[PDB]
Amino acid sequence: QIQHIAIVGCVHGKYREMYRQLSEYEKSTGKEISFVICTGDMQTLRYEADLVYLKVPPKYKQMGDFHLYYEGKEKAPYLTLFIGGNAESSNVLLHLYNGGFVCFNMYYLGVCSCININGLRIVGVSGIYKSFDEKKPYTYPPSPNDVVSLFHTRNYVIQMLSNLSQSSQIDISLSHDWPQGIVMKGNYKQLYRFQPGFKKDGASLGSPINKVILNTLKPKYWISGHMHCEYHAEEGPTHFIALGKIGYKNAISYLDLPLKQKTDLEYDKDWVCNLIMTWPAFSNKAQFPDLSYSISELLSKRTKELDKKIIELWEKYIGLKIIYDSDTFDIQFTSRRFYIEKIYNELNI
RNA sequence: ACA
Ligand SMILES: [Fe+2]
Ligand SMILES: [O-]
Ligand SMILES: [Zn+2]
Repeated sequence: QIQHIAIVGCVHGKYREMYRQLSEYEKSTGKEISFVICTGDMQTLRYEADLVYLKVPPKYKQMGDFHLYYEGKEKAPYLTLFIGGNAESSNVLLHLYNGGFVCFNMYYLGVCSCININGLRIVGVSGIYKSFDEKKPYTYPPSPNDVVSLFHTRNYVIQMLSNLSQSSQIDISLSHDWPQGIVMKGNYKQLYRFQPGFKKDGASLGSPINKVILNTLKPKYWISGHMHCEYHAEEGPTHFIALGKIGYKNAISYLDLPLKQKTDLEYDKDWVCNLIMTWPAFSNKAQFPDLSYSISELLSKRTKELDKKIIELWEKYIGLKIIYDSDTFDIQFTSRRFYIEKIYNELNI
């Protein structure tokens, strides 16, 4: 029994073209797509006003296709899980920093998170690395003065994700830019013949944040995009795969993984516990996280009986199943934070 | 389409 998982590189607002090429895969091969994974640059602009938050050169200031799906004029045929890249409607993703559906069958994993589906544990890391913004907190509500910084990966995601491989392994991990140094772990001489600009960066190419997470979690697969080219490498037990952008080949590949059981999209229990136990660092809605707290220290308070109480309370107020919510993203920001605060306060710690 |  096999599940077929589609992995997609940069979309850049060409959703109808992506789904057309996914639909033709099913009709030409006869295989069924379980769900779709996207590595970022989604450009989930609801309407014209969201163009302010799209940090791209002037020639790429385009609405794209997402608004057709947001308005219900188009319907995504497959469940699509994605992270954020550097070309995003960054205000939308900040409202959904704890993850959420931007529209039917399109689920944003948030700034970072782990999810469950078909017996798999999938980790996502949004954004691209810039050293001068890795210590910067998020300010809320989103402001046009932060269009240049909202998509930069923060350092604190390392401490948020480092313990996720204690109970069981991670099957798939998602990042937009490559883990730093991974370029040297494949056929880099061939990559340089096709992308001569990558050679000057050497082993420093990519994100050091994603390098640390890869070495810590060591998932079965690490999938990245951003660089608009095909690449594959092996970092110990981890299969690295990079994908191009929609409109060109090597933008979509397919993982054929064993299917232990078919299961709906669910929150990862270990991630849910991390989310609740770090609430004090995120309790100030106007600026988070407050790194006067130590994320590691907050997470060191996890116990077996506390984790059991959190899942019981999470299932009560939110539920283990990740279900579609059509409230406006500012309402979902407040709603999800309301129940994280409520669960934490009922733990009495 | 890093900036
Ligand atoms: Fe990108
Ligand atoms: O990209
Ligand atoms: Zn791209």
